[PDB]
Amino acid sequence: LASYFIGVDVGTGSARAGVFDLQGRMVGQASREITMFKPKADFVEQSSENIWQAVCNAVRDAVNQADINPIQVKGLGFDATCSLVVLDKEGNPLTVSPSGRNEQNVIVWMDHRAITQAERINATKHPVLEFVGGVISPEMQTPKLLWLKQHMPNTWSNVGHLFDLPDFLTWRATKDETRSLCSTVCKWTYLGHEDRWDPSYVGLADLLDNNAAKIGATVKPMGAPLGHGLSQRAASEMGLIPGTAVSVSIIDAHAGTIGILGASGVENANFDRRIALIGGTSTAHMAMSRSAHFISGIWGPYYSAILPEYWLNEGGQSATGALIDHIIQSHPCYPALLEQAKNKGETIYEALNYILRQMAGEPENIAFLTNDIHMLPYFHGNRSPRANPNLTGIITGLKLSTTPEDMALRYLATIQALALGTRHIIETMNQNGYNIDTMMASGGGTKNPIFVQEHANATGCAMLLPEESEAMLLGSAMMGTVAAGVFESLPEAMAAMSRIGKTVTPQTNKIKAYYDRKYRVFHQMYHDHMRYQALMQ
Repeated sequence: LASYFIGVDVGTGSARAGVFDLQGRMVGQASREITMFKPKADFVEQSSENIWQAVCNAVRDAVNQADINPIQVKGLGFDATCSLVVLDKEGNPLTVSPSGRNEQNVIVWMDHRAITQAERINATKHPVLEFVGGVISPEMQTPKLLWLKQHMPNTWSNVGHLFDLPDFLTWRATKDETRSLCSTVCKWTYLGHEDRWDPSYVGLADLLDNNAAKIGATVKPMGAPLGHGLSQRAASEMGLIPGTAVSVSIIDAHAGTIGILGASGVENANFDRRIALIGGTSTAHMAMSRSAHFISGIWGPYYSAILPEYWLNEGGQSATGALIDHIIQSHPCYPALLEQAKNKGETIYEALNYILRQMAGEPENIAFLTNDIHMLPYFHGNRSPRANPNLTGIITGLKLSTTPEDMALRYLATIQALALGTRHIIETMNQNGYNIDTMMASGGGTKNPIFVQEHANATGCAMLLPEESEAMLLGSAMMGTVAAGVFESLPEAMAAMSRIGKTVTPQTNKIKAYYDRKYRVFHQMYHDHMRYQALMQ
């Protein structure tokens, strides 16, 4: 009878579940919001218990909407943000917060409390650092563990488990404490090529104690089955069958890569020329090679972090969809425009795109609208390729005017700034072993025609959109098929369960030259920022 597979994806704001058939088509889906806590600037927290319930509720819902018998679900995969879950000796939520509330036991990925620690770690120039592009980010795990040790010794003395969020999800579902290569290698300095933690690697030697206690010391590749399927409790909690295969966990951006990067063309995907652009709240820029490439300001090279025998170079932008939405929803004209959008059966993006079109006189003139309006998009710092979490945003060409036209121009400027940041990342990869001329893109941005076309225009790269845009849900379900033994490797699941839905190419030379000039201003703004800093010193 028909088999189905479930992908679960816990993002920044919400946990999603998706039910997929063997073709990779989505037959059921659901979402559940998750609580966020912001004690003070730079602090961002969540709750593991709250996350797990959102997951279980979302899954029961997606199954019920697919209208299938739970006996039909053969596998699950779990993916999550690279956030830090903290549990005590008995395994319950243990506080990580200035609030002191144990409910707040998750340090979200975007949290920047540990900038100072990252600086300290970086000062050591220890060997494991070359695999994070030479500069460790406060957003990664070990700087946050160094932060916990120093500020909250109370919590530190009572810790039993330290889980990357996806490994937490997987543990709660199977009891297996086995950790993934993805999360450990990318965010914990585990050596994928030497298959071991580096003892020499900072003031966290105690984590190495009891061999395999707090941080885990059994590590496997994605697609390998965990424990013996869903525990009876977890199964009960999600409305599924005990023993259902569960894959080793994976980080969200990385799930999205499995979900789209392997799509055949129309002819094997060619990684030398194809980058994964995994969008959402933030964006990951994923490229893989058989050879190691060390690249300043880009994480990796990470051996076997996604695909066996591939080195992953991972860049990113910390605020992409989050920046666009901030710029949109921050504007005084937002509520009124949204109201007319609904009246016309439109999204706010469609309403803004309409304004752009009208202002431009012709669609091909839209990009020029921001000739005198520029943005440096480093609102939450820059991850790649500058690797500096202290950078901030700049907008120019501001006027007293508060109209839907102003709002639309600033929205466009935001889109182009993000596209130019993407160009910077791509150019950096092409300077370090790649020949990227194509982006496989996922995320909600890909439903916005102007987002997509200007990314193609600014970068000079074709934009390929998947048939199924929910790339992270799909990727995690694909892992499920591999743990259930329905496909023998990720590569073949990727091939059978994902395909191209749309190809959008760069437009004219005039438009390209415009972006070349915008790109000069983009780079100049960074140097101007550094000069202001110098002058103030």
